[PDB]
Amino acid sequence: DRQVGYFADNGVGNPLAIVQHPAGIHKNGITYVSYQGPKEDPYIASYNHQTGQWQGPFRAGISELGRRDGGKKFDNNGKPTMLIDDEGYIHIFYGGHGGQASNGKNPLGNTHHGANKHAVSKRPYDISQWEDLNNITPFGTYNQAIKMDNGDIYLFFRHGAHRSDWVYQKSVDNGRTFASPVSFLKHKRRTDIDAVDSWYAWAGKGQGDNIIVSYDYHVCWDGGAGVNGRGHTTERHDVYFMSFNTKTGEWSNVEGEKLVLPVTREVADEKTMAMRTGELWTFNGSTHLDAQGQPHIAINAGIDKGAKTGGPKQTRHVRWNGNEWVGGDKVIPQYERVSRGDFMVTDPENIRYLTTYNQDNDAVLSWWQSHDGGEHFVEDKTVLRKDNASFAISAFIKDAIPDAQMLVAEKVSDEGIKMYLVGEEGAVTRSLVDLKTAMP
Ligand SMILES: C[C@@H]1O[C@@H](O)[C@H](O)[C@H](OS(=O)(=O)O)[C@H]1O[C@@H]1O[C@H](C(=O)O)[C@@H](O[C@@H]2O[C@@H](C)[C@H](O[C@@H]3OC(C(=O)O)=C[C@H](O)[C@H]3O)[C@@H](OS(=O)(=O)O)[C@H]2O)[C@H](O)[C@H]1O
Ligand SMILES: [Cl-]
Ligand SMILES: [K+]
Ligand SMILES: [Zn+2]
Repeated sequence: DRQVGYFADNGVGNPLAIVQHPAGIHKNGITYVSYQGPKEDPYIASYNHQTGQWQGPFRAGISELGRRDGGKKFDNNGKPTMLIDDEGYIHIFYGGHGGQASNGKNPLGNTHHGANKHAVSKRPYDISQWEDLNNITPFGTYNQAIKMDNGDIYLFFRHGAHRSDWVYQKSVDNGRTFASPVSFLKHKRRTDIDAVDSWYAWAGKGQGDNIIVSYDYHVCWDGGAGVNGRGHTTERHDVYFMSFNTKTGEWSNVEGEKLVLPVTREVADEKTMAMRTGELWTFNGSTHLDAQGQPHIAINAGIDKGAKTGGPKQTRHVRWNGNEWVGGDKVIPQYERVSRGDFMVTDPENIRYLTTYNQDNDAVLSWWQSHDGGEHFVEDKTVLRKDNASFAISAFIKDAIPDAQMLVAEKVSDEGIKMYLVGEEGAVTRSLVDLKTAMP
């Protein structure tokens, strides 16, 4: 037997992403981790930090996205999101890419395929057996699950495919019943161009009873519209910020001005814009408050090179300094390829990304540190590096301890993808004999 760096070897497509978060959660010395496995089904494992023993991975549910007739080989937009409720049941949200006509008429957007799903562990703190609840709307993409101190659960998602509002559904009974969706970002026809307002949001905990939300805007072009009829692309621009007080129900911008829901593009441009990116195309990151309560934002952006996705995009850091939004500088200086990363912030000046990037054909995951509020980052220790690969990463694990902070997927082909749990220094190893016994 020997220790290997990966805890599973069956990921497919993009098995992780920052937008489906938490992908893993730490509680009482156990780190729970989830990712997308064969047929895009959600898999979950756990690591017991005191005993050194892994459990799983176990399949938590059955995704429609892995059983489509044709189309893209892997969809990936329904990789799993995790939450542990106040009774210890583990919830997995997964499988949605906006539903389809068989689920009903989507009242808050359009559809594509794959009904959004909700599984729960049969017993508290036991990841081995699962049951379907599917008590949320099937018209969902991009699950983001937040539990407040009183146990209330907010599930944020897009209520359909591109041309849909973003919403949350709230549960006060540990995820067993959800209230109807509440729209907080509006999709609608533009009155100036042949496009629909569309959005991508990242919601996470703020301080107290606040939830904070960063988002970029998608210019959702009609077919044949746009410059020289380029049609529908992934064109996205800019980044915005607002806050949600879960005690009062009210939303506000960084200055505390209250917003009427759902927020339209026109109000967002007036009230919640954080950083314009000009002609640069964006891919959203995440947001976190510093120790003075001021929001920091990771936003990826890059030059449009004419591709359907524009071109490669690099992570940039933005922050509220108490009076104005500042920043926009790249985390990795002079880098022009693809980078992604999540960050931690303490004092407003002190920001650390764990970021992935490529050097030649190799994948790198390393820490980058700023002490000047995000204008300059310097690379510190490398946590994982793999030749002839690229990394998909999770957001930082909820309540992470130093040994287990982020999940990584070593993309080589689009199946058989090795899955890693990494900490300050490197991977949380698993016995190979144990892994082979457990797989799948
Ligand atoms: C649901 C949409 O239905 C139709 O309108 C159409 O098929 C559309 O495709 S599109 O014209 O290319 O936009 C469908 O949209 C896809 O699903 C997503 C959605 O918003 O519904 C989108 O995916 C996000 O953005 C992608 C760029 C990303 O894809 C990864 O990253 C890149 C890249 O940066 O070049 C390329 C690969 O597609 C993939 O590695 C998605 O990530 S995921 O983990 O694969 O899910 C996701 O973040 C997007 O609009 C379409 O892919
Ligand atoms: Cl990119
Ligand atoms: K990502
Ligand atoms: Zn679109």
